[PDB]
Amino acid sequence: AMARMSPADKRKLLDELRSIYRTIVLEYFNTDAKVNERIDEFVSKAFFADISVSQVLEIHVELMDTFSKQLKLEGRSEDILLDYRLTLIDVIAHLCEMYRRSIPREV
Amino acid sequence: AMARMSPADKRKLLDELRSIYRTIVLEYFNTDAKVNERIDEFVSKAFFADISVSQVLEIHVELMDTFSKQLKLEGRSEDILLDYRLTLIDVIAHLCEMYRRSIPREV
Repeated sequence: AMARMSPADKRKLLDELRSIYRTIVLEYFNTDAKVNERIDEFVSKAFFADISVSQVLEIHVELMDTFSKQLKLEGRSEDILLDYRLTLIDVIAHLCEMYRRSIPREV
Repeated sequence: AMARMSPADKRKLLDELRSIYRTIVLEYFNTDAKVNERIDEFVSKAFFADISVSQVLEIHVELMDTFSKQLKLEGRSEDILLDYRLTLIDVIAHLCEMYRRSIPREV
């Protein structure tokens, strides 16, 4: 019997996005890390899992929230976390770039 | 003779985006203003003029820059201008939402 999928999988999918996304922000200012491949998966899952842009915004909020607790520990400054706005926007802008490229003129 | 178009038109097109976008931010926190129709034109021009997301980011930077000079005059606080990050992201997220909806499964 069992047989139970539910949207939870989509949520689990989001969990990975936070981990994957988290790596982006971590490797976004990297030097040789393969962010593009990393960003690709994010771009693919968001695209693959029919994900709304708002969902990513939340993952950011959640991340910025989680990191908020982090920076305080790092004794550092939120200035760094605060500059991630560029990254978060870049991430959604990246997948979005893929949507435009996936349009075979519908006229 | 004359005959001279050049990409300048695309630039002029961007000029309107700043004015249009500017109205969004202005009417974004409105009460009954027809932002949706306004956002639509923005979403259409960006889509119509094959515009990259980065271009809008610049329009924001430019706007945030211009407004920076403004808030100082308003004696108010950049906190308001600072919260526009949500709006700027919403704008690009809006047009992008239109790209996803314009995909007739290419498989």
